[PDB]
Amino acid sequence: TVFRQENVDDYYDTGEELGSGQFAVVKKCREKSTGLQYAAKFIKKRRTKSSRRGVSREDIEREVSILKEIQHPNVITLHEVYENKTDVILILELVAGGELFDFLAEKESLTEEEATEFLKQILNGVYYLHSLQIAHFDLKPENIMLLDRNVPKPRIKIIDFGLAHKIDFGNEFKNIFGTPEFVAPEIVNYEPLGLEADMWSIGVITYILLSGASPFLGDTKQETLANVSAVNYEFEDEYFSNTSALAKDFIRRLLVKDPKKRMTIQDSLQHPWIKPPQFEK
Ligand SMILES: [Cl-]
Repeated sequence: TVFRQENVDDYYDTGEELGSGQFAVVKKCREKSTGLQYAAKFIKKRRTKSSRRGVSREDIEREVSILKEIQHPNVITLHEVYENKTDVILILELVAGGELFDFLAEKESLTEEEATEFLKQILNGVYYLHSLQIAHFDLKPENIMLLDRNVPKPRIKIIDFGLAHKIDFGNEFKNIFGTPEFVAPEIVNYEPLGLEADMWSIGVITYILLSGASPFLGDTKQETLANVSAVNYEFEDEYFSNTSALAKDFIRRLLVKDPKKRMTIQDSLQHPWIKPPQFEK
């Protein structure tokens, strides 16, 4: 599939950089014809078929076609796509309040209600995605952004569909591996993956929201991955002493090694607490 090949600078002006990754940089931008603001994500293309640098066209097209499907308050909206010899440029909805990662770092310690307010929105977004058989495969605080960080209950959107896949056969067996702290055991063990992996990541996020600590983090990536595979985590009393038993129950039912025994997104919404690359160089 071909994208718009006109120079993006003829149609947009760019400003502040919002994110910078391995082979993707995000710049705030403004469409000249409307004055509307967006986030332009520049994805580096691969220069040769056998290269390890850049993103394969197959991977770029997958991200774009998934983004084209989705429209929901808790996920970003893709506006248009440009390309040139070096990059594919995705013009995405601007989420101006920053990453949840930074909000948590700057604020520190979310009450149980504040955690549940964020979590309910994440669950609603993932319910939408999973209903569409889309696995995100990279859920973590850095991939959730706030619309406005200066309100008591910030609204959020899930971003970064670079690892997302359609799961039309119940599982996928590809080169899929996210951030060690957040990946499920089946990712660590290179086993087929499905929607269940996202539910594990939600368990990790919930643990972090409530405590400010990461459940499986070791001093090296290999130790984190080993901890994940062994389900080597516990609720530290110093961080969880005023956290309800029902919140712990929720987490416990998500941080389950066997994907078939883990709560699904629908289970998570009915749970009583809620119901109304991977290598060191
Ligand atoms: Cl993104």
